[PDB]
Amino acid sequence: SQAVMKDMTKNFIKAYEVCAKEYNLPEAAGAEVMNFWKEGYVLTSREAGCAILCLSSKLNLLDPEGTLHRGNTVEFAKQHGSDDAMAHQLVDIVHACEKSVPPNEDNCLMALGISMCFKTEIHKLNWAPDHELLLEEMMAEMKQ
Repeated sequence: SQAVMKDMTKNFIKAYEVCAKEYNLPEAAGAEVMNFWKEGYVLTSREAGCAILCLSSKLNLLDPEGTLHRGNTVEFAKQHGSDDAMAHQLVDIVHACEKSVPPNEDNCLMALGISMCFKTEIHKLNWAPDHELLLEEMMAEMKQ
């Protein structure tokens, strides 16, 4: 199971509208979160980070320490047909992602940084379903 990684992102934004109302984010935040699906052009904004941050606290599918809980990761993924081993490895690359994303003072900014690099890590392992997307991220690095 690989396509499940994308469906799991859609499942996480299923409560997006509820969360936008909670954190009182502008409508622009919705567009900024979806702008990350654009290819090579990926913006960063505090509002996009706060949307991700609020969803994780809305459901608390994390350890109370604010670290990704392994059980919640495999369970939330299995709702869309994951393999547990694949979903468990996603928690391991979140630790690797800390090298690429040092902490940020604002929790929204840290949330967004880790969220982008979470894809970059699975892309560099070549394990992601979108081979042309991971290939482009590595080619764009060579283009500059």
